[PDB]
Amino acid sequence: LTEEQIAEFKEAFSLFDKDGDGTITTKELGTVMRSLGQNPTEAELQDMINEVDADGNGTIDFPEFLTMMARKMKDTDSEEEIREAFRVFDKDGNGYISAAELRHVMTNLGEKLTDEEVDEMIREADIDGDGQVNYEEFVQMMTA
Ligand SMILES: Clc1ccc(C(c2ccc(Cl)cc2)[n+]2ccn(C[C@H](OCc3ccc(Cl)cc3Cl)c3ccc(Cl)cc3Cl)c2)cc1
Ligand SMILES: Clc1ccc(C(c2ccc(Cl)cc2)[n+]2ccn(C[C@H](OCc3ccc(Cl)cc3Cl)c3ccc(Cl)cc3Cl)c2)cc1
Ligand SMILES: [Ca+2]
Ligand SMILES: [Ca+2]
Ligand SMILES: [Ca+2]
Ligand SMILES: [Ca+2]
Repeated sequence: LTEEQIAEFKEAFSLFDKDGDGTITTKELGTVMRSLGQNPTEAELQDMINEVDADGNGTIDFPEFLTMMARKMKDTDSEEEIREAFRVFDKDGNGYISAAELRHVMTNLGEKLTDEEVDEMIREADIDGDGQVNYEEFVQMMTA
């Protein structure tokens, strides 16, 4: 386990934890999912959270979030949701996520990232070196 993998999980947690209180609620999960073209019901949001909510408190904290990711890395069923996430980042549908597309999507998600931070994200996910993130590279970024 490296500092960087922790920092990537932390970056992902803060994207869902909109108010920074340390827990992800159904409302925060719901607003992030709608920003990615989804429309989950109140019942689906509660069921999604209950699957990963180890205690009964109804919200996801940082350890639960990490356990959620470790289970999903062992269970290779969630390809569909990664494909659906790819569709939102790849705005023009050409098979590549450009830095401009990532910048636009992160700004939509209420994220104040510098242009260098956006570039860093593209470069870290980029495997072939073309300066863009194709589907295969997006999968590897999501699943490690
Ligand atoms: Cl060991 C390990 C470490 C990290 C990951 C993933 C990840 C993906 C989704 C979730 Cl819910 C949690 C973690 N990961 C890689 C990078 N980022 C930060 C990343 O941001 C970097 C990024 C790079 C390239 C591209 Cl094209 C998009 C993004 Cl968002 C990001 C990805 C997905 C979401 Cl929903 C939120 C975030 Cl902040 C997280 C997986 C395994
Ligand atoms: Cl943007 C996004 C975020 C997560 C996923 C997948 C996933 C699956 C395997 C691996 Cl190794 C990495 C990621 N995943 C992980 C967890 N959930 C369940 C649920 O996913 C909801 C979801 C579905 C589709 C899309 Cl496009 C986005 C989301 Cl957030 C969820 C996500 C985040 C939190 Cl904080 C809590 C939950 Cl319960 C899905 C796909 C797209
Ligand atoms: Ca919160
Ligand atoms: Ca909890
Ligand atoms: Ca594109
Ligand atoms: Ca590439």
